[PDB]
Amino acid sequence: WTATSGSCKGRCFELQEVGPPDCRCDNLCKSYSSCCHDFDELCLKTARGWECTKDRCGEVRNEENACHCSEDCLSRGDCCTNYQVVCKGESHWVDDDCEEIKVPECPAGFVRPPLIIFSVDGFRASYMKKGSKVMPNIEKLRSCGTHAPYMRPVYPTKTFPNLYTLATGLYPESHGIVGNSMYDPVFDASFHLRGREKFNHRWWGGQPLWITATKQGVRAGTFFWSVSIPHERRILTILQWLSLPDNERPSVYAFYSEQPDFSGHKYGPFGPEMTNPLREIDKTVGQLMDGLKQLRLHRCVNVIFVGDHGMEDVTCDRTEFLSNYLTNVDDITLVPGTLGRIRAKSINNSKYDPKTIIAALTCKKPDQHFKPYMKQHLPKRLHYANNRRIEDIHLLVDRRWHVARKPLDVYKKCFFQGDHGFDNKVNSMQTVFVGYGPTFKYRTKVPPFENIELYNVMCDLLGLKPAPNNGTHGSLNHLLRTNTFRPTMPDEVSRPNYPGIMYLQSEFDLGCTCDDKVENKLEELNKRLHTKGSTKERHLLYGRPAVLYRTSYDILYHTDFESGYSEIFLMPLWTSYTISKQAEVSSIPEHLTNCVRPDVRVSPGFSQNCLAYKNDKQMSYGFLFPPYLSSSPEAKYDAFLVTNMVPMYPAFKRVWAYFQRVLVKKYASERNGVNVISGPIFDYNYDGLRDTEDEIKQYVEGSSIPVPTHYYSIITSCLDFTQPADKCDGPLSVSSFILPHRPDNDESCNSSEDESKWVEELMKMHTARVRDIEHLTGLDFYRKTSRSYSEILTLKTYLHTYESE
Ligand SMILES: *[C@@H]1O[C@H](CO)[C@@H](O[C@@H]2O[C@H](CO)[C@@H](O[C@@H]3O[C@H](CO[C@H]4O[C@H](CO)[C@@H](O)[C@H](O[C@H]5O[C@H](CO)[C@@H](O)[C@H](O)[C@@H]5O[C@H]5O[C@H](CO)[C@@H](O)[C@H](O)[C@@H]5O)[C@@H]4O)[C@@H](O)[C@H](O[C@H]4O[C@H](CO)[C@@H](O)[C@H](O)[C@@H]4O[C@H]4O[C@H](CO)[C@@H](O)[C@H](O)[C@@H]4O)[C@@H]3O)[C@H](O)[C@H]2NC(C)=O)[C@H](O)[C@H]1NC(C)=O
Ligand SMILES: O=C(c1cc(OCC2CCOCC2)nc(C2CC2)c1)N1CC[C@@H]2CN(C(=O)c3ccc4[nH]nnc4c3)C[C@@H]2CC1
Ligand SMILES: [Ca+2]
Ligand SMILES: [K+]
Ligand code: NA
Ligand SMILES: [Zn+2]
Repeated sequence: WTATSGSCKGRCFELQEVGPPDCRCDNLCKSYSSCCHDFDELCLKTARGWECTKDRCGEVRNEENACHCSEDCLSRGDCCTNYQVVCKGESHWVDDDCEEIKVPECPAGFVRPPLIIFSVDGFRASYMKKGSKVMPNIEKLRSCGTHAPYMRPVYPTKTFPNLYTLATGLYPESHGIVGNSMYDPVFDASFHLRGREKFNHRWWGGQPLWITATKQGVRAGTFFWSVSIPHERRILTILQWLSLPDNERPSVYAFYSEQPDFSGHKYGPFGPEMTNPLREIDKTVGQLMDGLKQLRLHRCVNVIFVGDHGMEDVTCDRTEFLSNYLTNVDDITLVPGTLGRIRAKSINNSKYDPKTIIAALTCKKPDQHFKPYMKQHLPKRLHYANNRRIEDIHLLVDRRWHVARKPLDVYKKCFFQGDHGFDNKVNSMQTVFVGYGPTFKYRTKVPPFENIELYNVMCDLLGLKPAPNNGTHGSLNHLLRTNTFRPTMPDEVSRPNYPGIMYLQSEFDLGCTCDDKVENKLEELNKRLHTKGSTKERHLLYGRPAVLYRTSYDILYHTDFESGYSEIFLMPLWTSYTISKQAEVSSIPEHLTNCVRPDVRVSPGFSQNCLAYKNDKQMSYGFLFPPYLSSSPEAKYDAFLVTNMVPMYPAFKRVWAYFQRVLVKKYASERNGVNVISGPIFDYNYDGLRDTEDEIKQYVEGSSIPVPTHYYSIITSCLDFTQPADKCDGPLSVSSFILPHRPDNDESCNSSEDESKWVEELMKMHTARVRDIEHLTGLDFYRKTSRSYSEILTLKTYLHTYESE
């Protein structure tokens, strides 16, 4: 109930919300049907429009006007934004040369530079270049401030998941807003764009910026605007709030624009009708900046111009229909469009089988424009699994396409020419970032980065301590002139053992055999020193990884590689080796094909055994350091140590063999040497975090050898490729992956062809940040470099995307 009887007089755009049934005058009241009767008349004035004209100058205050051109307007803080331009001979902000803002130039009483976050829905990254002639204010912010060529949204590249990620620093799986549409089985409730359920606080996890600010005594301007409130009024309201007394004035403000998304959907991302909305967004930016300049705030405020996602060309005829694949199509619920989520229509139907649904959707048509996944098999870089609101069965839809259940859904719902929601690596989904202000750098371009990082930076801009989040705090320090955050490296929790020769061959009863009874003081002091770590500076370029949890592990040295061997998981946590440009690929000799050798430094009790693999009809084994890249016939024997062995399905060995035999050498050739760190990952509960031993769901049959869910590699070289990887003087270059360890290659539709036609594409799909691998393994890489820690943090967040220019 709303008793709409009270009044908005002197309460227009009030900052604290008041409790029903007392009527409301805040910027959200319309959206709750809760405004006082007089809200429109008092708060939403329009008379005379939004601009002063020559003859309105020095007029007598008429309170009915939308904005004022009277003499007192300045000190009332309610001039039209162009007032000083029309009436006092001033220039537009956009026409002034830019001048470095070395320090905040703020009115007396300002305790910190304010922050204004100007967010634009559907603003595709390439609009910065392609619409540059029609957006002169935006181009001035961009070229004078700090900008990235684009910013990576989160998956799915929808409106609510991305806006709430900007607010929280959290993946949608952690913040809970996993789509624009959702079913929560615990609540038995549904979240939709249209309607009231979305207002209930139980949907919204984490801690968004406005709450972080409030709890720490920073005042927040109410972030959200009822859709009917026009843009000009939002700007004037912000400017008016900025005129409040010190004790009442907020420090952080939000403006949201529905454009260009709204038009992008109707006309496609580059439709000729898209010029106008871009012009209009720019004009609004101009009004803000002119408004700030009038208040002498234009060298005081930090302004963020940020998009939630881009926009792709998508039409009704590019729809796949599940009714073309599925016989039981009425027994499923589909969340449709640019992604697919499938569950059973009814939980009482015990004949619903996800396994058979997946198989029926897998590689069925030569040009199929979606791929089905169990959510835990999605590329780990999407971080899209650990939420009860994310259905077990997911469809990754090709860019430019839609998925629907039945054709009736598409014509009883071509209207639209643009959409978004695809894989967040897709170029058309990239969006924008521009920071302008005393705290951002001057005329600086920064590399692309992910939107999950910005919450930390907005917290830094306001002197707040961020709630725990998925950003890597410090990885965006290179955006900022000051207020940087100086993190320390995490402390190593477990130190390694350095075992020597402690066991005799005959103590091993592993069912392993090797043709190695093949016989000198020159090459014997030599093998001793290699086992003591004489070549360790060659293969361990950035120090050993730190183990950040309690465990028992050993460092093992070899001529060609170094490993940290886990006595608990019976395999390395990591294996590190360097392959120079000059290195040679060799094959495994025939006498060594099934050779597995006991490691005399590690107890039988802490070793794998060959018998488990013989018994396990599903499971085979591979090696972390590839025998193909051994430096010499004698060094090759080290690669067959039982301590370099890891469990691998035969289907995954195809993937692994090609990577190790062909790709490593190829990268060394292209990058002038590479350092490689490889290892297993165990993520049975798909939370993106290292499993403890009691979480492991699968072992090699009859043994305690745990089966990894994934294998990672981190491939580092010199950013200046004219220097070799092992003698690099400056910044580094990295690419990494987290390959799912699967008993089949159903994911790759062309897997019956030669590995040369499908493996690299699979790896590219499962590209990863080093930081993703840190979460998954409890390890911390690049501990010993000459580089600044902030720069290392930036490198650890890098994602090699494999999209063109
Ligand atoms: C991205 O960053 C985020 C933030 O840093 C990371 O997520 C954190 O990871 C922590 C480790 O998994 C996790 O810690 C757990 O928290 C439990 C209490 O948590 C509540 O309080 C916080 C603080 O206010 C709150 O934010 C949480 O909010 C979640 O839950 C509500 C729903 O109730 C949602 O609205 C909200 O969106 C959020 O959901 C997300 O997280 C949960 C898990 O917490 C998921 O299940 C959801 O899918 C969703 O993703 C909470 O309200 C605490 O009870 C846990 O402690 C257990 O485990 C420890 C091990 O140390 C042990 O000491 C205890 O015994 C205890 O076990 C008991 O509970 C078990 C489960 O019932 C049971 O089996 C046992 O036998 C015991 O009874 C634990 O410490 C933290 O909550 C989240 N935070 C957030 C915001 O998600 C995320 O990891 C990062 N991602 C990556 C890839 O890096
Ligand atoms: O006020 C907002 C808002 C702005 C915002 O800011 C967060 C800032 C954090 C700091 O960093 C900067 C951001 N956070 C949110 C939610 C997440 C908490 C909402 N909205 C008004 C319009 C409504 C109507 N919508 C639609 O009707 C709609 C719009 C576009 C669509 N595309 N496809 N479907 C669509 C449906 C979208 C819906 C949400 C957007
Ligand atoms: Ca886990
Ligand atoms: K086997
Ligand atoms: Na296949
Ligand atoms: Zn949209």
